[PDB]
Amino acid sequence: LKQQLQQAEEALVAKQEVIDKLKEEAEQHKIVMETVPVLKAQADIYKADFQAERQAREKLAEKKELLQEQL
Amino acid sequence: LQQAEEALVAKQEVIDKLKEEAEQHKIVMETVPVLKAQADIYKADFQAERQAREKLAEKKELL
Repeated sequence: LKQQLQQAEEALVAKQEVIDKLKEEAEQHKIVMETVPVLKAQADIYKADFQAERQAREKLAEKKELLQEQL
Repeated sequence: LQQAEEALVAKQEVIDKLKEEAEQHKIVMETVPVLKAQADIYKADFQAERQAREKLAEKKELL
């Protein structure tokens, strides 16, 4: 008469291993979707730093290509 | 068997919660690597210009 509280007890602890499998394996999935907002801010400032360098060479290509016209 | 058969029906819920809620968290993570390749190319495009904007500020002394 003990083939159920002996059957379920091994399955009730075999499930605590999957609510544990997915428990911590979910705090993993968190730390990642938390690098997306920052990973965008990085792309943004670099895109921005870059455009400042794009235009900071198109203003130093006018006052330089010119001096090779008057020498 | 009545506090257990109430957990192989109860803990089959939280494993379905953390089942779906996890397929969700998988879609974002898909993009993360592309989001890195963007940061990388911009960091690099910027570094290209950062340096080119310098080698071109090298010929301001001569002219």
